[PDB]
Order: sequence, then C-alpha cells, then structure tokens
Amino acid sequence: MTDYNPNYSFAGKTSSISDLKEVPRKNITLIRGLGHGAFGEVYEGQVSGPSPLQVAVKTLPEVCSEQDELDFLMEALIISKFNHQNIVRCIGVSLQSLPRFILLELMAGGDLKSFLRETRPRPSQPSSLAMLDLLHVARDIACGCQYLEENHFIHRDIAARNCLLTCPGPGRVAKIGDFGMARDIYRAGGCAMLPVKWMPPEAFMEGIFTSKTDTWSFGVLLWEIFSLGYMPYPSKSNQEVLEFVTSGGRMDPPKNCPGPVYRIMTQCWQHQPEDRPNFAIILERIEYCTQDPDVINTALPIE
Ligand SMILES: Cc1cc(-c2cc(NC(=O)c3ccc(CN4CCN(C)CC4)cc3)[nH]n2)ccc1N
Repeated sequence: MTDYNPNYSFAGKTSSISDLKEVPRKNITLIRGLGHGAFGEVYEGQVSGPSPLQVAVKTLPEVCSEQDELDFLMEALIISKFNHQNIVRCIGVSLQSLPRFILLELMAGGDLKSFLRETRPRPSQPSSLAMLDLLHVARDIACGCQYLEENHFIHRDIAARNCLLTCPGPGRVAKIGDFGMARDIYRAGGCAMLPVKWMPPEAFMEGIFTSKTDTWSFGVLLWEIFSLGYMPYPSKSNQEVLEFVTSGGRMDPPKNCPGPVYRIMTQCWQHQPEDRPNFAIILERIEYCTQDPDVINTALPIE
C-alpha cells in the first residue's frame, strides 16, 4: 500500500492513504459479525476515546493478494471523500494493524434489498410498510445520486443490495453504501459478475458510461423498491435481459405500483440517454408522487 501509494481524485481534490484518519487499533472493539456477508466481512464495532461510537467494521482478510489490498485502500479513499447525508460516512481506518479495518457509519437497518424482503406486509404484520415509506427510500437514494451527479461521479452499480438503512423503524434513512464497481473501474472481475440487469443498452453496445447510465440503474432500483425486494426481470437470465432491453423490452409495473411511480421507471429506461431525466428531475417527480394522496394511499400487496 505504501509501495504503490495510489492517489485518488474527487471534486478536483487529490488524496492519498496518508490523508485517511487512522484510528488506533486499541480504541476499536469488535462486538459481532453483521449480515450475511453482502458487503464482505463486516462487524458491528465500538470506537472509544464511556459513550463509545458505534460503527460497522469492514475487514481485509490477511490472506488476500496485494491487489486486494490496493482495492481495499481505494475503497476507503473513495468513501472518505464523499460528504452527503445519503452516502454512508467513513469514520476512519485502521490500516497500521492486521487485519486492516475500514470504519463505517453503522446502518442498523441493514441492506435495502434484505430490508424490503423481510419487512414485506404479511397477515401478521399487515402494515409493516406503506407506500410513503417506499417513496421516502426512493427520495433518499435519488438525493445521494444527485450529489454524485453534481460532482461528476458515475456510480455504475446503483442497486438495492448496495444501499443501506440507518434503522429498521420509522425515521429510517436510506443511503448509498457500496462503491466497489466504481472502485474497480477507477483501478482498471468478469462477465458473469456484471450487474447486467441494472445496465442500459449503450453500456453493452458501446461501453459508454455517463450519469444517464446511473439514471437507468435508478429506474431498476425503483422497481426493486416498489416490488418489495424482488429480483429485476424475474425468470429472465442476464443474456435474456440484455436481448430483451436492447430490443425495447421493459419490466411490467410491480404489483399494485401506482401509475405515476411506474412512469418514473419508464422515463429512467428511455433507450436514448438524452431522453432520460437527470436526478434533479427524478427528485421532482418523486416529490410529486409523495404529494399525491391517491399514490400514497395505495395499499401494498400482502405476502
Ligand atoms: C462495507 C460497508 C459496510 C457498511 C455497513 C453495514 C452496516 N450494517 C449491516 O451490515 C447490517 C446487516 C444486518 C442487520 C440486521 N438486520 C436485522 C433485521 N433487519 C430487518 C434489519 C437489520 C443490521 C446491520 N452498516 N454499515 C456500509 C458501507 C460499506 N462500504
């Protein structure tokens, strides 16, 4: 990490490893493993100087290559330089002890896909979620995407699995947490691991990426949200989706999805990038849906 010592640039400023805030290892205590390993080897932790700071701790297995090490460092740099409420904060790092740690804002609600799946309405918990909850999650992530767009950062992998919630209950805030794809790109894995079902046509055809490619992905995220955590294009394979979407195919509305919300999805999925909304427009249309009583009084389906 010191032998290659990569620099990272965001918003015109250049940073290096030496700019990360090193937290002494003795101040860090691991409490428990977290989640099913979506975001990697992640633990709930405590940082103290009492009233200790609660954190997520991402670890780097010591049995990783020197390039995994570099990926890890770059991931830390990227997330440390963001400054927005809908992007997970980086508390600091602990790189001078092994295994290496990145310290992250603790998102007690877990990842958005799992949350949607586990908090689906069911006969026992009839009103676990409401349409307004979903629109608020959508707004939250759109707000983070707008921040990235304004700072000319293309995320390349906007998807529910890469978003997290602060807490499970009312008052939850959704945030973008994973930046691995953008990391891999900034440092450039294989064809079968690409997020095909979240990618626009010109991503395949020409490999051209812009903020309008995040707009497309956000449309798919909206479908994930309002379907309550379903896999996009259910029962289609990656190559089937690639051929479907290229030929103009689009997903049907999620069950009970209000028309005004589905129309945001279809606008996000315009074949021509220039016909897709930027995230300021997406935010406007989400807000409009939020104001519409017929939208927010639509009942979600029961599982
Ligand atoms: C690498 C990385 C990790 C994180 C991160 C992860 C967490 N949190 C959890 O992984 C978690 C999982 C599962 C639960 C448990 N469930 C139980 C019931 N659920 C309905 C909700 C939460 C809680 C937290 N906070 N921050 C953020 C950014 C980055 N780059």
